[PDB]
Amino acid sequence: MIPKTMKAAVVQGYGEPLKIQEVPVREPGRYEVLVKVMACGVCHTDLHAVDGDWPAKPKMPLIPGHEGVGIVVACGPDAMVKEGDAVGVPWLYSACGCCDYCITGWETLCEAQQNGGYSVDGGFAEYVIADSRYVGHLKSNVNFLEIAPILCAGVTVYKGLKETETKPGEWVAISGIGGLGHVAVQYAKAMGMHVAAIDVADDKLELAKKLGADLTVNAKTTDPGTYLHKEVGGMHGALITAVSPIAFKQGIDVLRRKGTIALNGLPPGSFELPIFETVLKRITVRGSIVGTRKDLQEALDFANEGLVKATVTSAKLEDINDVFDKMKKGQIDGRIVLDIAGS
Amino acid sequence: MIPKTMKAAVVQGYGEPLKIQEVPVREPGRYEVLVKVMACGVCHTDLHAVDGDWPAKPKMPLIPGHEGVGIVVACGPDAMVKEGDAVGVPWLYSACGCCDYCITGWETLCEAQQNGGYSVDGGFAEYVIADSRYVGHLKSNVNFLEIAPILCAGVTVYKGLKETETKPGEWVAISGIGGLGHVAVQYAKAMGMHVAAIDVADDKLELAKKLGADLTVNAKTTDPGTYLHKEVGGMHGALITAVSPIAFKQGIDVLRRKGTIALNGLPPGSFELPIFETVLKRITVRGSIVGTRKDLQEALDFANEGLVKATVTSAKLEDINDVFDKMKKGQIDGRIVLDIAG
Amino acid sequence: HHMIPKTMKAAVVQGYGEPLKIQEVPVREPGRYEVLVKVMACGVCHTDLHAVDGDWPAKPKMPLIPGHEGVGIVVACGPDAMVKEGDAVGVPWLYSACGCCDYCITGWETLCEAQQNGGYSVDGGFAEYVIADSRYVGHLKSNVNFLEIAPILCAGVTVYKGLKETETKPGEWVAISGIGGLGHVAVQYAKAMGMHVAAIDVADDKLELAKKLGADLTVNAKTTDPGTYLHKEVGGMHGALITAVSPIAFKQGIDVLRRKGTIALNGLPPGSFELPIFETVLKRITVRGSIVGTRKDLQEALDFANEGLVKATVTSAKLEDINDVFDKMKKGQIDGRIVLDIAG
Amino acid sequence: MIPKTMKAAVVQGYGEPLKIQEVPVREPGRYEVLVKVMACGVCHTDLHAVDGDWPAKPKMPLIPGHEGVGIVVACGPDAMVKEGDAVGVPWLYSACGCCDYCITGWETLCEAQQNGGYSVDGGFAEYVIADSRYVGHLKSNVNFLEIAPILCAGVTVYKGLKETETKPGEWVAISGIGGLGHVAVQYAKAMGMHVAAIDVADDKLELAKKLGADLTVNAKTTDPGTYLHKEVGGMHGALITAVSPIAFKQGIDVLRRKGTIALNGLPPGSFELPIFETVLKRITVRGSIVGTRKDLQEALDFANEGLVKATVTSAKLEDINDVFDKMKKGQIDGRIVLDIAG
Ligand SMILES: NC(=O)c1ccc[n+]([C@@H]2O[C@H](COP(=O)([O-])OP(=O)(O)OC[C@H]3O[C@@H](n4cnc5c(N)ncnc54)[C@H](O)[C@@H]3O)[C@@H](O)[C@H]2O)c1
Ligand SMILES: NC(=O)c1ccc[n+]([C@@H]2O[C@H](COP(=O)([O-])OP(=O)(O)OC[C@H]3O[C@@H](n4cnc5c(N)ncnc54)[C@H](O)[C@@H]3O)[C@@H](O)[C@H]2O)c1
Ligand SMILES: NC(=O)c1ccc[n+]([C@@H]2O[C@H](COP(=O)([O-])OP(=O)(O)OC[C@H]3O[C@@H](n4cnc5c(N)ncnc54)[C@H](O)[C@@H]3O)[C@@H](O)[C@H]2O)c1
Ligand SMILES: NC(=O)c1ccc[n+]([C@@H]2O[C@H](COP(=O)([O-])OP(=O)(O)OC[C@H]3O[C@@H](n4cnc5c(N)ncnc54)[C@H](O)[C@@H]3O)[C@@H](O)[C@H]2O)c1
Ligand SMILES: [Cl-]
Ligand SMILES: [Cl-]
Ligand SMILES: [Cl-]
Ligand SMILES: [Cl-]
Ligand SMILES: [Zn+2]
Ligand SMILES: [Zn+2]
Ligand SMILES: [Zn+2]
Ligand SMILES: [Zn+2]
Ligand SMILES: [Zn+2]
Ligand SMILES: [Zn+2]
Ligand SMILES: [Zn+2]
Ligand SMILES: [Zn+2]
Repeated sequence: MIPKTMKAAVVQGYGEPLKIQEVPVREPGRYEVLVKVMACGVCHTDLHAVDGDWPAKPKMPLIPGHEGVGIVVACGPDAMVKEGDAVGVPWLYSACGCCDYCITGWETLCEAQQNGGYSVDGGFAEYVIADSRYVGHLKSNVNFLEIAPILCAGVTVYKGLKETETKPGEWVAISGIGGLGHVAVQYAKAMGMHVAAIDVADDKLELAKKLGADLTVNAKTTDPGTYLHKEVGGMHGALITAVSPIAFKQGIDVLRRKGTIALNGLPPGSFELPIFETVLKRITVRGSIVGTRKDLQEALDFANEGLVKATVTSAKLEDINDVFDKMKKGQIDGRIVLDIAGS
Repeated sequence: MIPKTMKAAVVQGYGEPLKIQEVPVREPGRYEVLVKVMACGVCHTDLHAVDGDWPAKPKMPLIPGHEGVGIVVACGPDAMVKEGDAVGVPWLYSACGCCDYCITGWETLCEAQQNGGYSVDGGFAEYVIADSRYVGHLKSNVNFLEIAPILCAGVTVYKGLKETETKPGEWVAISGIGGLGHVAVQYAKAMGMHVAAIDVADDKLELAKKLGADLTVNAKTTDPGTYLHKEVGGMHGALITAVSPIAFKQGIDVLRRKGTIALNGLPPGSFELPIFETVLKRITVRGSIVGTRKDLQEALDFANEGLVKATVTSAKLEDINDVFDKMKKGQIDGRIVLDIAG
Repeated sequence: HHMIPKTMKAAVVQGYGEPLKIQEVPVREPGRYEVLVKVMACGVCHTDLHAVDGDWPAKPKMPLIPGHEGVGIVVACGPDAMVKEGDAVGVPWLYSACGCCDYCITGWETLCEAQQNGGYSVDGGFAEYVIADSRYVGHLKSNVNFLEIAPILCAGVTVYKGLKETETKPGEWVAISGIGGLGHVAVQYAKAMGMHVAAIDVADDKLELAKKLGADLTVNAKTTDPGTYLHKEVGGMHGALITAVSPIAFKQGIDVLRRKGTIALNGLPPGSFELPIFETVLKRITVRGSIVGTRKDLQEALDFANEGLVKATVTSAKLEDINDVFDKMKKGQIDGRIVLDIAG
Repeated sequence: MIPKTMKAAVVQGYGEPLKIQEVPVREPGRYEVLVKVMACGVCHTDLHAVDGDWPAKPKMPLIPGHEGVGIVVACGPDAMVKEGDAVGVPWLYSACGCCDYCITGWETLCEAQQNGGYSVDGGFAEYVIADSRYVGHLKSNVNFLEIAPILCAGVTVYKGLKETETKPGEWVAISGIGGLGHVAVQYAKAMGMHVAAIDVADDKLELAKKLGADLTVNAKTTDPGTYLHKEVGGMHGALITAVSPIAFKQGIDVLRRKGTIALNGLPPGSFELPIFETVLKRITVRGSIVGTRKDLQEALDFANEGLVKATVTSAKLEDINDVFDKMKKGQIDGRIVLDIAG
């Protein structure tokens, strides 16, 4: 039984507080399913979307959220998942399937893609319309609150770690132990890497140590590049999940020669890439954008096997503005997940 | 018959004019050979050295030159080339052979390497001591003046094009059609790529068209990214050989999604890497530093087969200051090569 | 619009090894995602002969209209078709794929276990009309030469992907073994990819074709041992592509490689060949099967042809002559490719 | 301090029993060191050598052994390790350092290589001459008996696993849980792989399970391809360490589409490669031969961190003939290591 209207956190304009509104519940069309949202992780991208930080703007008005997980309650024609299935609705909400990028295994680069909680309404709501062809597939007995961050934080850093090409037994630095970074530490350990964690607050490094990091460095107390070269001779790879350009520049510093640094974090603007050093050391800098459907299933398998556990605190849908305030202040221990079915 | 003394172009202090001096000729030690220099290409790296543009500084005083080619006239013990061999003395003058990087095929990254015309004296002289294990091997009937740029300009851009991973049938942009860039156009065509050439003067683009470029862009008159995306939907790869940071940023602009841009040019400082675009488009930015001994042989084979031919103008060793002046003001058509033999 | 007849002529095999017969076959209306293509030409692939003879362990449907180098014009569209009436298209081996499995999502739709194969599991281009999945057809330029372009739809895309699968770089040596339908365009793709090319076959006329199409070395394996000759001449191959229909060519393909060489396999004779273990291990030999190409491989392969870098050697035949065509194919008497001129 | 003569296990003719002989101890020449052997692992390659199974024959007479580990007791000129260093002397005893293969990271393919205990005398002796540039470097407090198999069994399967390109979270099959296979199980788990183990005797699969295998298959009782496809849909990769051609054929059977099977085992003869299946499934078959000096250091690091521990039983040098007879009958639990210092 599906209600006619639902509660959803809606933003009207950039930088405005979100407001809980009553929205009509839509019927799914072709390929679509209607998902009853059990939980939805809060990604920093939702904050970038609310604030309009990016040159590519979201739609307005907007229901954010692309870590939404729940149960399929209605299917349109040609749906690829059935009622009762547990699914997640991620950033890569849909792709065309017939372009250069989709056909070659790079559907994350499809120029016709739609983005959940950005170009179409997302999981900050009691129900969400999803394209059944691109949802994450969850086990029926999944813990919705704990699995939610895998739909973006998890798949993103997992794909990012593959993009660094760091091998088992090599060193990777994770810079920014937030929502993305704290699961990045765990994926990297499950991939056989030694892990150095970089942040700017000691409690973030305490989280990394709990989750398996072999080294921790507070960039405000210690220059990361000098410290990691001194300790172990520099990193084979690095993954930048931080929201500050200076972390990107320091990420270059921590690499040994032929290192590869993958970029997830999306602050506005640029960082200075030192040319001489990048050339003489054969540094590779590579942007990495969420993950394909195959990346997503692989990332979920790591969580299903207990190798990756997101650190989660539940919040109510109505408190989303307080969640964004804590996020702006760096006060979140891992991820906040909205418990939408719980209250 | 080897002289005790020789003429050499020597720099004494940064930014100072070079002077032709009489310097001693050394006898080669273990693994070393003494090479009689027939020609030596003038690389912009030589200018960065004499000006001290880089944070890692050269020795001072310094004989520059790492595009030197000539004939072996004396061998130290355990030399790996013989008297009469035609050889080249490149930037990767020597490497340790036993580190992580040398063992895995990346001897260009050896942290114990020595660099010709930078950390050791180079080819701006009548004779040069070389490590016989790292010289380029030339055919006995080589044209020394024409082959000289392959020893750095050639091997560098050839390896750089490999580092872009651009495939046959894909588009590469070459930025800066100078010493490196004008042979990069030719390697790229020989590797099956379509080639877009970018520079800031029309005569550089005329050279590129002459050498096979399919598109040309004067970045001063036309935004490279806008034009190449409009014309062909953007580049699969780019190779930056230019000496200005903005060329690196415009190099990012011209790429399509999943493009890879390889960096050769070595201007001082940094360029602004746009984070959002690099992430959402899966852009790969990769530094590329000369080439291994295997890269160098491959680069020479392309030249020997007539697929790549450097555009060369000779100058006398005493004219090196005039050469650098033309280089600073961008008036060299391809490469200058010092005709040290005659 | 186009006046589509209720029946058409098609070359049909009723049982394995039997001669094909021109039959009056009903013309089908396209369903969802489907289009009806009026066939202008269809290349004859040796796979069509393996299909008619039932050579393979995975059997075709029977009865069967062969042909997966069919090219023509769309004359009818089903619902949700992805090409429109009047478009020039080709109907390849990879007739359709699921689009949502592990292989489809990761760039390997040629490995889709739910794929259908043109002229094998579904009726193909040996007919005046063919039903196609509009999502997987090759896209041709409106002014294409249908007879000349047809082999790119399988011979061309296959060897192009195969050459990529060898990982042979510009300036390196590749050997092409079997200068037939696939091999004679493989020579040209390899040259356009900057490779030096050695051609191997067992009849001098095939090596004459390879030389005329750009091969740098030729060897008749009956005249000269290929491995010894190519190691003597240039020190062995960095890569090899086996397009031959005889297992001994696969064994000799191993011989021609230098250390760290990669040999990609296209040819599909029944049975196996002997892989020498000691040699393969000590030399780090890589043997890699290669199966047609993705939609992206196909567009790339067609781009080489459109630019004049690859030109199939083609002789026209009538649909009614298909049995003589197969006879010539069995005796090794085809100079490159035979293409059925169906429109004329 | 160093004797003029030593005991060594020597084979005089193919298939003959080895005899313990008194042989002179040699002085190390240039680049060479003399190693006092603490232990030496027994590799099936040693048995292939003694029996002359391979078309490339060893030197005769021969001291086998290329898992020898010990202490440097004397250095020739230009030695790269010092007296007192703990080292191992592997299959890749020396390489040229200047060919196509050495320069590109593939020194295991060097056509000028010498092979320890095959083309030069090896570790089945109280002392062994080694090339100081190619020895494995061991920690001073190493357990010599337990580390010895890493010098060939360990580095070989570690490199072989890299050659399969199996990723963390994917399935690899290890075929043959012997000297190589039982450490292959451990490297694969440390590389994040799920592991299926295949052999022809239940005790070999018990060893695999104790060392971390997730699935085991007795190929004599159960078809591996049928079982592994039914259980998990086939393997992303396979590593063949077995000594019988049928294991190679069955290794093909267990792969899913786009699987890669790497070959370590070196039985004489060939195996039947099914052409249709290899093509339609895009199967990659890849030979893999020991590992480079970098591979070797990486493999030792896994052992030093406790992620890989060889299953070892000590034997005396005089027992080598019964060790080979146990090897022929498949009765070795992992590796036998000659305890030479004891
Ligand atoms: N590329 C992708 O596919 C993708 C996907 C999801 C999120 N993101 C982006 O990743 C970024 C992080 O997202 P999140 O949800 O993890 O955010 P978050 O707010 O949970 O955590 C950010 C972390 O960065 C740390 N940090 C700040 N300055 C730092 C510095 N100088 N050095 C090191 N660490 C520093 C903070 O202490 C904090 O731990 C955002 O920009 C988001 O938009 C990208
Ligand atoms: N990485 C390596 O291995 C390596 C090897 C050799 C040289 N280099 C470096 O490469 C650079 C080029 O060397 P060269 O000898 O070819 O120099 P060069 O002086 O011959 O040519 C430089 C070229 O850049 C062009 N250029 C300048 N501003 C430009 C802009 N905004 N956009 C595009 N093109 C622009 C100039 O017109 C000129 O054609 C130097 O920094 C040199 O040190 C690096
Ligand atoms: N893997 C794929 O994707 C794919 C695609 C298309 C075709 N094929 C297969 O490729 C094979 C060839 O097809 P085709 O259409 O080119 O056939 P074809 O009959 O036109 O040519 C076969 C060629 O092999 C030569 N040959 C025969 N014995 C030889 C030997 N011992 N050594 C070297 N060459 C020898 C013949 O002389 C002839 O030139 C067939 O088995 C076909 O089914 C595979
Ligand atoms: N390629 C290399 O670099 C390299 C290095 C070292 C050794 N090797 C070779 O690897 C092989 C094995 O060496 P080892 O020391 O481990 O030998 P081993 O005798 O210790 O082990 C061989 C194992 O194979 C098993 N086996 C036999 N028949 C089998 C079958 N049908 N299926 C599966 N398993 C089967 C046996 O039960 C035994 O467990 C030898 O041929 C040796 O020469 C190669
Ligand atoms: Cl799940
Ligand atoms: Cl030359
Ligand atoms: Cl076309
Ligand atoms: Cl050790
Ligand atoms: Zn997100
Ligand atoms: Zn798309
Ligand atoms: Zn080195
Ligand atoms: Zn230079
Ligand atoms: Zn599929
Ligand atoms: Zn075909
Ligand atoms: Zn061994
Ligand atoms: Zn060598």
